[PDB]
Amino acid sequence: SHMSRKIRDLIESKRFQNVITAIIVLNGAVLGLLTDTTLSASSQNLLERVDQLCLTIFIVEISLKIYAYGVRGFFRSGWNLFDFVIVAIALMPARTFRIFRVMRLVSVIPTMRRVVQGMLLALPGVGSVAALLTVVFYIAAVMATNLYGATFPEWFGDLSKSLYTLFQVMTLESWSMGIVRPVMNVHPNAWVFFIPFIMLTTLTVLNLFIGIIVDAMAITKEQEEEAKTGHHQEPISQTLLHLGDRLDRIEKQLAQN
Amino acid sequence: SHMSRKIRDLIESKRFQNVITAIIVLNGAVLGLLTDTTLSASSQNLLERVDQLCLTIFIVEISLKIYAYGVRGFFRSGWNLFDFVIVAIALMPARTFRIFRVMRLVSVIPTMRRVVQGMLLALPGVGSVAALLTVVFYIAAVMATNLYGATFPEWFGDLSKSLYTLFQVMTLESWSMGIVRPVMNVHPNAWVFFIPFIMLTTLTVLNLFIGIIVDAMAITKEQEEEAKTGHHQEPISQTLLHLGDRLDRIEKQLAQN
Amino acid sequence: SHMSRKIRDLIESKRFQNVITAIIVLNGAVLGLLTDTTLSASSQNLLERVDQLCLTIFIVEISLKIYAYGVRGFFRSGWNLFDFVIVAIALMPARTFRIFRVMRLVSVIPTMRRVVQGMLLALPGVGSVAALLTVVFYIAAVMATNLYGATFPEWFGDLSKSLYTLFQVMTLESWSMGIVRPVMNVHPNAWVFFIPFIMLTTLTVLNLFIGIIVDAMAITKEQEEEAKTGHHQEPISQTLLHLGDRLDRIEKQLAQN
Amino acid sequence: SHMSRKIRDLIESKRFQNVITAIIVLNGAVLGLLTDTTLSASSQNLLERVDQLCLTIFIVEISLKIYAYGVRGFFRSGWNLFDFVIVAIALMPARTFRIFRVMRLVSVIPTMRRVVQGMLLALPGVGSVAALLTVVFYIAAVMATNLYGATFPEWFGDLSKSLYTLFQVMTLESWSMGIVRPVMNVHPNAWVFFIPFIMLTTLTVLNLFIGIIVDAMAITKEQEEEAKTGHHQEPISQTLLHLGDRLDRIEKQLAQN
Ligand SMILES: C=C(C)[C@H]1CCC(C)C[C@@H]1c1c(O)cc(CCCCC)cc1O
Ligand SMILES: C=C(C)[C@H]1CCC(C)C[C@@H]1c1c(O)cc(CCCCC)cc1O
Ligand SMILES: C=C(C)[C@H]1CCC(C)C[C@@H]1c1c(O)cc(CCCCC)cc1O
Ligand SMILES: C=C(C)[C@H]1CCC(C)C[C@@H]1c1c(O)cc(CCCCC)cc1O
Ligand code: NA
Ligand code: NA
Ligand code: NA
Repeated sequence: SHMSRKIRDLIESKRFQNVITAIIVLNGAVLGLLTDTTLSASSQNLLERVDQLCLTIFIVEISLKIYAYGVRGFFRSGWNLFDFVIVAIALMPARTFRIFRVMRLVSVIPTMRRVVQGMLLALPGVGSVAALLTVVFYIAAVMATNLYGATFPEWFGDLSKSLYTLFQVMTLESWSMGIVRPVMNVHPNAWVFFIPFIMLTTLTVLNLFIGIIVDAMAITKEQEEEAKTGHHQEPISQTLLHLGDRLDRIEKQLAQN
Repeated sequence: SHMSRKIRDLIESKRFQNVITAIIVLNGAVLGLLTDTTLSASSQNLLERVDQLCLTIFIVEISLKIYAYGVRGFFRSGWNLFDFVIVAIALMPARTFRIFRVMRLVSVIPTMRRVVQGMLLALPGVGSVAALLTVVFYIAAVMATNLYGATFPEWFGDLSKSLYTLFQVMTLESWSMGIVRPVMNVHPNAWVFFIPFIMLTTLTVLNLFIGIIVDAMAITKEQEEEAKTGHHQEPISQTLLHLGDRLDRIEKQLAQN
Repeated sequence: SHMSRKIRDLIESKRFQNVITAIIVLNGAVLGLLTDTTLSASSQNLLERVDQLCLTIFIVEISLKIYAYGVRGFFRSGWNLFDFVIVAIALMPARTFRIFRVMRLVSVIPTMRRVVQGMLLALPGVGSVAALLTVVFYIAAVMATNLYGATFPEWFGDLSKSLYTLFQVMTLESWSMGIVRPVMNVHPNAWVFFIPFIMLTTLTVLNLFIGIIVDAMAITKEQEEEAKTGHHQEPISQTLLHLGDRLDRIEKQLAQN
Repeated sequence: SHMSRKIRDLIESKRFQNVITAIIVLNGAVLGLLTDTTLSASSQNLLERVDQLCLTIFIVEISLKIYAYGVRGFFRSGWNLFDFVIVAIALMPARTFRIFRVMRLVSVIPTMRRVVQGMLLALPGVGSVAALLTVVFYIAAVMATNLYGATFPEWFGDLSKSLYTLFQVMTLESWSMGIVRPVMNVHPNAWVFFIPFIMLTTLTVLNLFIGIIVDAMAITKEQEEEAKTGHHQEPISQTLLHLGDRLDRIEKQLAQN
C-alpha cells in the first residue's frame, strides 16, 4: 500500500511533529487565556473557536495514524492509546479539564517521552520502599486518631484527617508551631510520637525519591542512546566479563601452545 | 519427621504467606475502622470480633512454626522473635496499640523485610556521624538554655525545651519568623548562635541521611540478588583482582615458555 | 608586534588579575557602604568618587585587552563580551544596579569561571526535565485558576497569581496552614489537587537539581584538569576499550605465532 | 627513656582513652545539670566540684602528653593543640562556655576525629562554589537594601538586615507568606527579584552540600582503611594503569619472543 506508506512517512516526519507541537502549544495558550474572567463575549467566542479548531486538527491527526498503522498497530503503543483517550474524551457531552490536552507535549516530543518512560520504569524498583512508607503512614494515622482525635478533632478527629496532617508534618510545614506545640499543651509527651515519625518518614521519602531519580536517569540515558545509535552502552560488569573470556582464550593457547 | 516436614513446607509456601498477608491487611482494616467514634455498639462488637479472630489465626500460625522448626530454630531468627513479641504482647491483660500488628507486613513479605534489613545494616556505618550530630545538639542545647532560658522560657527554659526547639530550628520550621527574630528583639547577636547551628546541623543531617540511603540501597540490592540467584555480584575491585591473577599466570608462561 | 605582546603578557599575569580582583572587591565594598542611608554628604561624595575611579580602571583594563587581542579576538570570548557589557552599560546616562559589577569576580577568577561553565554546560542535559516541570506548572495553574479563582482570588484569581502560589506550594512554604487548609474549608476535596501536585513537582525539581549538580561537578572537574595538566582523564569505558584493542593484538600474535 | 616510653604507651592504651572519654561525658553531664535553675545551693556546689575535678583530670592528662611526647611533638598535632586550647582557656579568670569541653569527644575518639577530618579536607574542593554563593548573597543584599529598605526597614533597612532575611528566604522559611507577599503589596514585581534568588541559591547550596558530603565520605573512608590495615585502596584508574603496564610487558615478549 503506497498510500498508507506515504501517510505513515508524513506522520513520522519532523515537520508533522513540529506542526502538531505548535497546535498543542496554541491550544494550551487559548485555554490559559480563557481562565481570564474579564474577557468580552466576542473574545471568549473567538478563543473557544480556536479550541474547537485545535481539537479537530488532533482528530484528523489521530485518524490518519489509525489508518496508516491500523487499529491493532496503533493501539499496541501506550502513547498512542494515551493520545486517543485525551482526544476521544473531548467528544463526550453530558470532562471540564481540557488543559490536560497539553500533556500531549510529553507524548509527541520523544526526548520528553523518554523522561516519563524512565520515571515510570523506575517505579517497580522502589515499590517495597513506597509500601514501607505507606505502612508507616497507616500505623501512624491510626495511632494519632486514637491518641489526639478527641482533643484535636480538626487535625486528628478521623483517619482521613490524621493522614492529611501527618503528610503536612512529614513535609515539615508548621509541624511544630502549628501542630506539635499546640498538641503538647494538652499531651506533654506527644514529641515522643511526632519526632520519630518525622525522622523515619523524611528518611524513607528521601530514599524513595533518590531511588527513583537514580534509576530513572540511567534508564532515560539508555533509551536516548538507543534512539540515536540503535544500541545502548553495555554495563561495566559485562565489559569485564568479555575481557575474562578473552583472557581464558589466551590462557588456552599458552598451556597448549 | 514427615509431619514436621509437611508443616514447614506448608508454612514456606507462597499461598500460606498470601493468606497471612491477607489476615494482617484485614486486621489493620478493622483496627482503622475502629478509630471511627460514630460506630454503633453492634458494629464495634462485630469489628472487635474480627480483631479477636485475626489475632487467633496469628497464634495458630506462630505455634505451627514453633513446632515445625523447634524452639531453638524459631527463636534463632530476629524476624520470628519480632513476630512472636507482637502476638504474645496481645495475651497480656492488665498494650493499647494493636495497630503495631500491621508491622508484620514487613516481617512476612521478604522484599519489604530486605528494605528494613538494608536500612538496619547501614546504621553502624553512619554511627560516628550520628554521634557527631548528637554532640552538636547537646552542646547547642546547653548553650541555648544558659543564653536564652531566662528571657525565653517557653522555648529554652530547660535542657529538654532547648533540645526540642533546636530540632525545630534544624528542620527550618518557623526558625526565623517564629524563634530567632523574636529572640533577636532581646539578644541582637543571637543570629551568631542560630545561623552556624543551622549550617552545621543541616549539613550533618543530610550527610547522615545520604550515608544511610547509599549503603542501605546497596545492601538490599545484594540481599535481593542472593534471594533470587543464590549469590550476589562481586565488587569491581575483586573483578580487577582476578584479572591481575590471570595476568600473572600468563606472565609466568611467557618468560619461562 | 612587541608592544601588543608585552601588553597581552601583562594582562595574562597573575599580578594583573590580582590587582583587578582587588578593584572589583573595593568597588563592591563602596557600593555596599553606599546603601547606608545615614552617611554624610561628604562621605557619599567620597565613596561615589571611588566608584567612578574603580569604573575607569576597568575601562583602561578592557581597552588594553581590545588592543592586545584585537576586536575579533576579544569578542570571540563569552567572558570578554560579558565584562564589556558590564563596563559599557555604566557609560549610558538617561542602569541603577552598579552592584552587578561584582559578577566580574566570576569572569576574572578562573576557578570561579569554571564552576559557572560547568553549571551552564549541564543545563542542556536537563532540558527535557525542566520542560516537563514547566508543563506540569502550566496545567496546574490553569486548573487552579478555574477551580479556586472565584473563591480564592488573592491566591488563584488569575493565571499569574496561580503560578506564584503553586511555586510557594512546591517549596512547601505554608502550603497547608496558609493555603490548602483555608481552601479545603470551601472545597473539601482540594487535597486531591494539591497533594499529587506537591508529590510530582518536588520529585521533578529534585531530579532537575541532582541532574544539574552531577553533570556540572564532572564538567568543572574535567575543565580544572585541562587547565592544570593540558588534558583531562579519559572515561572508564575508553580505558577498557584500549585494553580490548591490546587484547586483540596479543590474540592475533597467539594464533599466528 | 623508659619512663617516657611507659607514659606514652599508657596514654596510647584503649583503657586510658576509655577513662578520658568517661570524664568528658561526666563533665558534660554535670554542665547540663547546672543549666537547671531550680537546684539547691548544695547541689550546685556539688556539681561545680565535679566540674573542677573533671578539668584537673584533663590538666594531668595533657601534662602527661606534653612530657611523654615533648613540646615540639605534642604541638605538631592539630588535635593536641585543640585539646590544649580547650583546657588552657579554663585557667583564665577575668570564657563562660565550659560546654565546649564536650567537643573533646571528637578529638579523643578516633572514628569521630576521622569524620571531622574528612569534612575539613573536603572544604578546599568546594571553595569556588562557596565563593560563588557568597558573591550572589552580597549582590542580592545590596540590591534588596536599595530596592526595599525604605519601604520594609525591619527586613531590608540595612545590608546586615538584608543578609539575614535573604538567608531566611534561601531556607524557604515563610519566604512568601512572611516576606514576599507583604513586599508585593507595595512592589508588585518583587517576585522577579525573589523567585530567581531562591532558584539560584537553593541550587548552589545543594551543590555546595553534596560536594562536601561526597568528598568527606570518600576521604574518611580512606582514612579508616589506613588506620586499620596501614594502607587504603588504590583508585580504579590506578588499577587499570597497572594492568596496561602488565599488558605492555606481555606485548614486548610476544613480538620479540
Ligand atoms: C525538607 C523537606 C520537607 C524534604 C527534604 C529532606 C527530606 C529528607 C525529605 C523532605 C520531603 C518530605 O518530607 C516530603 C516530600 C513530599 C513527598 C511526597 C511523596 C511521598 C518531599 C521531601 O523531599
Ligand atoms: C529543608 C530541610 C529541613 C532538609 C533538607 C536539606 C538539609 C540539608 C537538611 C534538612 C533536614 C533537616 O534539617 C532535618 C531533618 C530531620 C532529621 C531527623 C534525624 C536527625 C531532615 C532533613 O532532611
Ligand atoms: C524541602 C523542599 C522544599 C525541597 C527539598 C526536597 C525536594 C524533593 C524538593 C524541594 C524543593 C522545592 O520544592 C523547590 C525548590 C526551588 C526550585 C526552583 C527551580 C524550579 C527547591 C527544592 O529543593
Ligand atoms: C528545602 C530546603 C530549604 C533545602 C533543601 C533543598 C535545597 C535545594 C536546598 C535547601 C537548603 C537551604 O535553602 C539552606 C540550607 C542552609 C545552608 C547554610 C549554608 C549556606 C540548607 C538547605 O539544604
Ligand atoms: Na522546608
Ligand atoms: Na514554614
Ligand atoms: Na511557616
